[PDB]
Amino acid sequence: KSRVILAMDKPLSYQVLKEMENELYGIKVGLPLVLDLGVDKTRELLIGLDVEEIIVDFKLADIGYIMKSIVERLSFANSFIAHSFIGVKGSLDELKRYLDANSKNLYLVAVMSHEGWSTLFADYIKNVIREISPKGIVVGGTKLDHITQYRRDFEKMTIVSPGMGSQGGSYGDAVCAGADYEIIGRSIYNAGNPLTALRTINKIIEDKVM
Amino acid sequence: KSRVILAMDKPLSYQVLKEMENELYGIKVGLPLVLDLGVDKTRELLIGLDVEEIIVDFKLADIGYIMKSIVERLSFANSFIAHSFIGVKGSLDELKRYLDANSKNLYLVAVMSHEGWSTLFADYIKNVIREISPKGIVVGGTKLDHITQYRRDFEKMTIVSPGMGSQGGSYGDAVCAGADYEIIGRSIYNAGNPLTALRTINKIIEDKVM
Repeated sequence: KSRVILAMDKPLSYQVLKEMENELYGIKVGLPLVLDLGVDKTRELLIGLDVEEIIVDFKLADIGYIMKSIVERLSFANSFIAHSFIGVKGSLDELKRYLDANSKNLYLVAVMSHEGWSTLFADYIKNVIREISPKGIVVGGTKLDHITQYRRDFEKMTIVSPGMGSQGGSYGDAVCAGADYEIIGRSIYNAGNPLTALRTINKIIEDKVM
Repeated sequence: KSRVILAMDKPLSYQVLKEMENELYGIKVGLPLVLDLGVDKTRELLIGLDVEEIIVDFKLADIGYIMKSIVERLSFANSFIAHSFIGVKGSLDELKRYLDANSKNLYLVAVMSHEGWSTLFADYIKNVIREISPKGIVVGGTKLDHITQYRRDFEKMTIVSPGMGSQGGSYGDAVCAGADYEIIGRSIYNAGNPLTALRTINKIIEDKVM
């Protein structure tokens, strides 16, 4: 089975997604897509797809009232990504209660892949993650050391890792470091043949994993 | 002149906004609105309005490529709010270059109003703000001490302060502490008569300011 989550930050056709459906673990929908296609067209695009997870990633980072106002308009999603750094009281606690009541999963951003991401607040972020107890956490694919350490610190958590391909991540390295799934965007959706690239990347990963 | 920025996180009619136009400094457009009305309807709503600033607040917090992909679909806006905590290299630096080239202002989130917002990284966030040199910064209206201190640390910056009304901020207290404008949402858009409430709040503020 595939370990890839498609970061659909540019539109792909419905027919393409239907082939990918059984060769992806999930699809991660971002603001760039929702602003390109619009909300209605975005929902239509995702309807028939049989993937384990439809994740909405608007990198949620506001007070609870606002984060809840956002996600209630995105009920087609199974899961949602929010930032850990915003903290618990009056922000993530309120969102967690909401998602729990509405049968949605929460993934929290722990480490990002760009150089500008500060390492300085790992302890704070880990504490936030411990209090909230999300389904999963996002640990950057350029940040292999942190993936292994987060895997150590959170053995039962789903770990998802973006930054594979364009941002530097060599396919399968994040999974080998301890991630469950790799989030891949441009490497697929900007390829000549997105399905072919997904199949090639899947092959690379299942070789590395083994 | 008004010191109020309307946080339009729920739809208000075009006619209402036209009266407010000369009694607001700006209007802050969020994800809740864009997801409620949709993108096209949101743009239409904002077209004729004569306010100093149309600010889009999606609390931007991603890598540069993604933040740029978001804001280029929101060109109706004069200004954009992003989080400081995401850092500079490969995130805010790339967004700043983009906004500069496209004649847009950047406001960075420095302190939020909820209890869960950590105070621990004030130095890091201030450093990020110093490197980027945004038009403005967002300093929570419940966090009066921080407003005065940020005003001290950044004398020339525009300081905008949400959290007035529902979240606790007593109208005008943020301006008196050193903020330029107060961001107000529910107090206005959930009032029986939103125009009447804006006028009353404006009166309260111009009394306090004096």
